[PDB]
Amino acid sequence: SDETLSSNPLLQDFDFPPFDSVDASHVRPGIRALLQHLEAELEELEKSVEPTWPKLVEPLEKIVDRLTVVWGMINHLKAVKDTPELRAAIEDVQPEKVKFQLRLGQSKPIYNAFKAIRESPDWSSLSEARQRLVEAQIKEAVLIGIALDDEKREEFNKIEQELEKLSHKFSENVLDATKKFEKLITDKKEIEGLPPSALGLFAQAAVSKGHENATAENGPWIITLDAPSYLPVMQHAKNRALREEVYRAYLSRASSGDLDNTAIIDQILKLRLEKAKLLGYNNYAEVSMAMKMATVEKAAELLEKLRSASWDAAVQDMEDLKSFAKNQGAAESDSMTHWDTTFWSERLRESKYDINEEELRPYFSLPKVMDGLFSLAKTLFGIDIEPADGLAPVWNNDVRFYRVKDSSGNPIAYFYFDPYSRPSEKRGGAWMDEVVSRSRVMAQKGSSVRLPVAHMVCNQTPPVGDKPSLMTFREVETVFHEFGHALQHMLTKQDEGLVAGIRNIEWDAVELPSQFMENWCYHRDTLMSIAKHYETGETLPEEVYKKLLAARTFRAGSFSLRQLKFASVDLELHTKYVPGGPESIYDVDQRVSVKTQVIPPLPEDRFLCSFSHIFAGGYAAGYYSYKWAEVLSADAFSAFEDAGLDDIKAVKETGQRFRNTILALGGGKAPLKVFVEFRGREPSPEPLLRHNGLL
Ligand SMILES: [Cl-]
Ligand code: NA
Ligand SMILES: [Zn+2]
Repeated sequence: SDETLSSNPLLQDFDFPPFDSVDASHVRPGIRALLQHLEAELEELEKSVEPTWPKLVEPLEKIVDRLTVVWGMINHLKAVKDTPELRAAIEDVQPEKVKFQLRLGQSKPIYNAFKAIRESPDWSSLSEARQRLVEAQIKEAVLIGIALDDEKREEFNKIEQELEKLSHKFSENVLDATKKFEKLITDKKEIEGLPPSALGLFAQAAVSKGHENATAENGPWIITLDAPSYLPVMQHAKNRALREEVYRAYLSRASSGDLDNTAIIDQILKLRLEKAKLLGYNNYAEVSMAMKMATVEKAAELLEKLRSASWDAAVQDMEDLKSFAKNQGAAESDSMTHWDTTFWSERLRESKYDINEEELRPYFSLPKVMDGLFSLAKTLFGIDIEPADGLAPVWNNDVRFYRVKDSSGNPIAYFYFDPYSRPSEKRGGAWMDEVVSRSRVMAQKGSSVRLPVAHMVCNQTPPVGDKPSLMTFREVETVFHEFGHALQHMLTKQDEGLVAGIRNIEWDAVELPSQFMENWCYHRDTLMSIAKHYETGETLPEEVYKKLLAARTFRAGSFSLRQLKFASVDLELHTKYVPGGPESIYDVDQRVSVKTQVIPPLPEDRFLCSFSHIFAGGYAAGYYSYKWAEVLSADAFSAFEDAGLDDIKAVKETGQRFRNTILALGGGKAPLKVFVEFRGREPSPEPLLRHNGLL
């Protein structure tokens, strides 16, 4: 009670979202008031509409922007600060929000004005960015069913409504399943082989479930399914029965009982196919491809090319594991299973390259990783990044906030970073999200542009007691990856808000700058700038750097095949699979797996039930987007190799070109063209193969 509706934080004008003052109780009133105001604005827009920027595109952006920013902030809070009250609130307003998105998207007065712009006799004189914007709006309106008669339209809107609901449900079941599993270890024997770091984590966990005397050394241990817990078990637990139990629990998350995602998946695929037919396509993959660089055929070709290049290496990887385990006298070497792979891969990796993950950890502290990352961004792209904590409200005390400046000391962008695993309330994985776009229209009166703001979110090993977060090499690459996305959002030079940043970039190109950044983790100057012992300040020894380098291509065939399995199963489920029939999604999984993994999945494998990328994310008939863009990213990196990675002048010159093409142009130019503008030619898959030793 107590406060006026008009004082609701979601309804105020703000520079940075009020992330510290918004909670579940604000959502129904704020969102319902907002939608009433936006309906009225849309009516005014339709009434005055003309095929010009001031009468069409500017008032449209003002409507889309407000919805995107406010809904975006609520969805962000659901992903990092989930509560039952926030879920119920979002579920109660989500249909009204979707209804409004459909109303807006299906506006005939807006659509007809965009067609009149496209049909103008001097179209060729309109700027490329504005051409891209108009073409995108026309194509998007058709994809949201504007061409359908009123009865088919009704059916389309009902499908859209149900898909939004199922996707939210899918992600809640995954969070809930990951949260639910807790394994209390009391007998020190069962945990044999877990390193100190993991021990320190499962004991810190132990405390907050009761058992308050618990220590790393001795006191009891709770094992969970979030990655920083699950992975060390699979890499290190000498107890094979514990590996098998943790594996089977991980593999069956959200696949039975109240959290089952199976029927949700079945319903999602059914509806996706109905939608495709309403729009005149054969299957949903064709719908997905309408907005992508690829076609189903071209995507399939690339996957099959990479698969062919990876297969013999993957077979040899399996034989190498068997040989190694057998030479250790391990009884399971005669019948290696999925719960042995990670474990023996890590033993092999240790023996073959003489590197121990646990001993590397002191050299990879988050504060030093961030310092080195920012120093690299300065070198490549000319920007200065500094902490600005206090400037923007945040949702948790671990959240960092930074200001990005150009060479003259002028702010050009900001970002938040929420770095640590928090499985009680925070979605798994790692991602980047937009907060606000760079926009001329949304600028304050008297200033030329609203500066862009991004989110970076990771789920890395938390700090243990008082020390900083100590990371694995994989966690470092993940930070670089998400930073790559943030840079494309933040460094954009488009002021046309609807094509700025990452907007309107064909989805199979959005993984270009993120994967590109990961290459620099192996660049000597970059790695050495980061790798300072957290207590001691001593730089990582040269010979250790050399072993890290040698280990880069370890099991590249198997890692490649794993990604190709994910991409192929996605494509297959959205092309040939017909839901409702005798064949289950798990049968599809088995069939596709015959050519994309060296041994079959267990019959009890339910990895699909956690595959949020394609059931609660932007990658439906799109998971291949990672590999498609990795070809581009690898080849982009080879431009630096060509120029000379040992020549700081050449590195800065090439970096500036990258900054002024891939990072600057947003979706205001076709991605193949932006790439050619940077590279000097069309892309080749040779760099990607060479980098991973798969030529
Ligand atoms: Cl309509
Ligand atoms: Na396409
Ligand atoms: Zn990414």
